[PDB]
Amino acid sequence: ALPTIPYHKLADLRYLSRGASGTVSSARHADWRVQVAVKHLLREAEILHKARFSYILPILGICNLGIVTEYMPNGSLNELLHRKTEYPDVAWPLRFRILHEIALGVNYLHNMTPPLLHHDLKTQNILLDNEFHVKIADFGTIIYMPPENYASIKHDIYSYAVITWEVLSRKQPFEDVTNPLQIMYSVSQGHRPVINEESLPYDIPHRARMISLIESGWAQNPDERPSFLKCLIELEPVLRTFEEITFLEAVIQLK
Amino acid sequence: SALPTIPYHKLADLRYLSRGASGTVSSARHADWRVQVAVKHLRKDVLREAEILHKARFSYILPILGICNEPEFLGIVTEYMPNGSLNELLHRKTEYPDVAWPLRFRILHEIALGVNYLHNMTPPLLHHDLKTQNILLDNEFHVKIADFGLGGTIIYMPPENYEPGQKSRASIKHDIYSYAVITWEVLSRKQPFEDVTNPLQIMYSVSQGHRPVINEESLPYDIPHRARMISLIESGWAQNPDERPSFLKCLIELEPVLRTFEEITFLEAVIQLK
Ligand SMILES: CS(=O)(=O)c1cccc(Nc2nccc(-c3sc(N4CCOCC4)nc3-c3cccc(NS(=O)(=O)c4c(F)cccc4F)c3)n2)c1
Ligand SMILES: CS(=O)(=O)c1cccc(Nc2nccc(-c3sc(N4CCOCC4)nc3-c3cccc(NS(=O)(=O)c4c(F)cccc4F)c3)n2)c1
Repeated sequence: ALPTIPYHKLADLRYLSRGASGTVSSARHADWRVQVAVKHLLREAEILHKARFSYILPILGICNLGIVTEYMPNGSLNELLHRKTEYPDVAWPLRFRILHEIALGVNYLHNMTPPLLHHDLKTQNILLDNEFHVKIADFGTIIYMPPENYASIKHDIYSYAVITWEVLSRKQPFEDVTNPLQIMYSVSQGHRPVINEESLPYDIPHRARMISLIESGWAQNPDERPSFLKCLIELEPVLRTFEEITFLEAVIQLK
Repeated sequence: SALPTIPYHKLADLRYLSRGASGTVSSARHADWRVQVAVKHLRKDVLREAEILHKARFSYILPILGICNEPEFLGIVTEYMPNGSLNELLHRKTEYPDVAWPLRFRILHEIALGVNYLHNMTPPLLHHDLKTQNILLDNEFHVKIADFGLGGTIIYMPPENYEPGQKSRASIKHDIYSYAVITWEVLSRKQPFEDVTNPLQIMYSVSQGHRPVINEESLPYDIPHRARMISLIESGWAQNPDERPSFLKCLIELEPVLRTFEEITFLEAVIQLK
């Protein structure tokens, strides 16, 4: 049973971001005494109360039309990666925890009955909680879209491989390509964000393995791309090489 | 709004945590989800209780991840809280010599935010067994309330519940009494009614009017906002249920005390435990 929130309970309302999916605004719940987020514009809402896991954005209720969720104080992964002035240093332990937690969230979705596929994964909708843990949300840009999409369980892995490339480089994929149709043409032809020392330096922990994960993930042939299970099996040994305190020290470095 | 069914064999690396009245608690890993979980080993009565608790969608309430519906055993699968309970933080002074005031106040504010949410549900969800053993701590030491009262300690029980019935079990002012004892225990790192040898003796002292010692040895003068804290404690552990405040009035009181602490001080407090 999904609770019903009356619009008058959502005080201090302030727009966060717009979008085709709906307009998103922050607000403070008068009775709960916490910040929430509301998305203006019912059957799919219950389908998203079934999508309940540690790395999926938690839905708190329904406005009778808006969807109330938790407020992610640290915005999106896009901001963290590309606001190099606010964040000049983003340590590897945290970048690897983000990548691990994205794969966990997507894997849970794919493991539902029926398998729920996101099909719109992008750094913009990889949200960050107060401790910089990932919450997947938002079930214009094409840099994350597989070429065959210009209905497939191999869509999200393509998006994931691009996001991984971006997390590890802090570069905008197809940086020098202004026209999105020119990106779409280079991708249809099997060209991908560049892998070299300028984009992906040698100082990256487990560099070779990450490269092979990225390259297999963004493969032209959908069937040659891994499942999130194979991809999580590859990631588990990498994450084990980081001591718990290094993630905490990585976050404190951002504050 | 569906609660998934988890096949017991999908749970790898099972390891015993604690045996309690409610059942046995173990830490496992879901082979499909690739995450550690906690499984509480305890049919139609249980699936209804699980859905009642499944309604609680709040940051400071322990999330239920699924039910283990085996013909042999019946289990509840929740998120695994890696830092155990508030009790271990408070009393394992060897493992945790220093527990900074910002973390202590963050814990109390989240306990109060958790309970208030439950009391605000329709119909209200009353805990009625709040104790420091069932306030669990996540990886970043944020609170998750667990072990709802559908051989344990009496030290958080209001005197009027001692001989229970219709009024005591439907009482709103039970949870706030337990909160005042937790608050007192949090600021002191002292076992309430430590000196008293018998839990039965504790029961007499309380029913008469005695409470754990609000002095200098227990509560130092260095305690931030010592005044408003001692006020709140005393008000919440009042003999007259009517004289106890709501969790909302308790939050309103707490909020400015929390604004006093800079964000980074909570992070520093955690690095200090770890
Ligand atoms: C400027 S920003 O928008 O990046 C930003 C800055 C600072 C803070 C936040 N905080 C925040 N907190 C909670 C949610 C959100 C956002 S941001 C966003 N934007 C989306 C597009 O890119 C810009 C960010 N979409 C949401 C959002 C809000 C509610 C629901 C959903 N997605 S969903 O509809 O699929 C959904 C449910 F309805 C229910 C349960 C889970 C679930 F995923 C998203 N942002 C934000
Ligand atoms: C030694 S310890 O048990 O304190 C310990 C040490 C290290 C780690 C953990 N981790 C952990 N993680 C999650 C839950 C739990 C515990 S500890 C505990 N103990 C009982 C109290 O005494 C201490 C140990 N009870 C639980 C517990 C497990 C599942 C459910 C519940 N509560 S509930 O059944 O009321 C329930 C639901 F069924 C569904 C949703 C919410 C909900 F609360 C509790 N422990 C633990």
